[PDB]
Amino acid sequence: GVCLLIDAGNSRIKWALADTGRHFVTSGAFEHADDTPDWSTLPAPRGAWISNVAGDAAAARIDALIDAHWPALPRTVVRACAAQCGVTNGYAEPARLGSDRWAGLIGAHAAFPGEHLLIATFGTATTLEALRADGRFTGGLIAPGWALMMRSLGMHTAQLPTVSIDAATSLLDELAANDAHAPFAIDTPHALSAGCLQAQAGLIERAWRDLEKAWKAPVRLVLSGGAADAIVRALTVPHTRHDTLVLTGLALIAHSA
Amino acid sequence: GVCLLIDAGNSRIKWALADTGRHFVTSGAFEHADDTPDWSTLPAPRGAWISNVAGDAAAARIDALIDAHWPALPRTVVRACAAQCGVTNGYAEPARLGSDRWAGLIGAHAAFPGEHLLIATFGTATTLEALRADGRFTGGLIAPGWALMMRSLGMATSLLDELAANDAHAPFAIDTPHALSAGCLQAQAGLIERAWRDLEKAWKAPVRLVLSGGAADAIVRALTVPHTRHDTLVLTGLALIAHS
Ligand SMILES: [Cl-]
Repeated sequence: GVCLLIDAGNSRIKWALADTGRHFVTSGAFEHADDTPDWSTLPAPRGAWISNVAGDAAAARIDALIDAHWPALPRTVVRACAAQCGVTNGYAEPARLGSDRWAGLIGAHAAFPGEHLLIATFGTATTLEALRADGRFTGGLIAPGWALMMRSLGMHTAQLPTVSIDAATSLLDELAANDAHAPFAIDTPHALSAGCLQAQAGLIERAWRDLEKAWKAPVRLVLSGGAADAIVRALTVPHTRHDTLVLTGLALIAHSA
Repeated sequence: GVCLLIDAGNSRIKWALADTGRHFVTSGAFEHADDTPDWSTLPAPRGAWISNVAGDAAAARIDALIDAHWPALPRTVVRACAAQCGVTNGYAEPARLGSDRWAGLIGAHAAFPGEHLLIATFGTATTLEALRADGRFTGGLIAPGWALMMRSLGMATSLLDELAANDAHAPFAIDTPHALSAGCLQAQAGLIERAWRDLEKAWKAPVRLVLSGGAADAIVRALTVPHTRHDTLVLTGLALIAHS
């Protein structure tokens, strides 16, 4: 019955064991450089389905973990394609879309049936994808995430005061503690943090409003990936968080005909 | 009568000779090295007023050019302060505000009397400054500019030109390079629009969006907020300081 689902990204592997397209028996997560998951306890899976955007070392690690537990287990390295699980890929070259993004589109299509979606994923980059209710993925936008913008300004811009990666964390925590209002600032470090917050929220809000106007129907803004607490609090438009779009999509792929 | 005004920024040095109020007899620019302005022709100035955010080598170059033409000319290095020329500095530490930003706020206040302003400058960073109708500079927002955002994502001139030709309210892209370019552009436009609406809400009154210097056609085109361009706020501000 059960399928092992692996969602490997920059530093973290998230995983689930699924007995259907939508149901997880259990799940967890671990850092790929250091950790080993507790899989000694799991029922043996029929196969594994893997989304890996973390590179070849992570691929070798995933294989090592799989084969240490279930030698020679069948596995499928998931990739974007032209059409799958109700989604049609609008990319000019479908296979150039990231596997995590493809699995996530499939999960969203299933999780929110009958709905036009704008999917915002918060990672190193902030990614926005437009998904029609009929399953057409019509395209994307990518912008730097808040920390990446803050690195540009605080560490890579000579003419601005130094704001370290760790100092940016402080400013982000303070934004959240202030419910992410981000007023015009009266000191330069706060001008950086508030301007970067305003860019993130402004991006998402603009894209959502324009998509409703373009498609002439309601659009659900779906938040995926990192918590992005300050960004989420700043938004003035309605939104729905879903934390397992990629794993859900992998379950669907695994249990498809 | 006439005052020499110097606006030394990161990219080059701009200058003007101003006689009456904000009017310029002439103006020009020069690179930080090797260029010499043709100041042999100018009428002798009473003094020079200098905004320099470019550092000490630029300061030395400026002094060298001044003293080569008008030895020992009186000069004043402009710095942000608590209040000057109708503007009040809302920075917690007024002197931490850049002198260029200060002069520009003063020039803006004079150019648009009685108006609330959002002043946007498109440089390596995108800088937004809020200036209330009573002259209070109430703060700033800074984000990376388009090119810097692109660089951070691993990336461009062709892409930027291509964006001007496209519908900025139907921006979703079908390949990764265009998704990056459009995403960065949407972030710039979204930033400006959100900040503007926030000021109109905070102040319960109309706000003029002023573009200080140039902006990519694509960014300007993407905006749904009307704007006014003004290319000489700093030098205009320096003229007002000089005469005060
Ligand atoms: Cl685990």
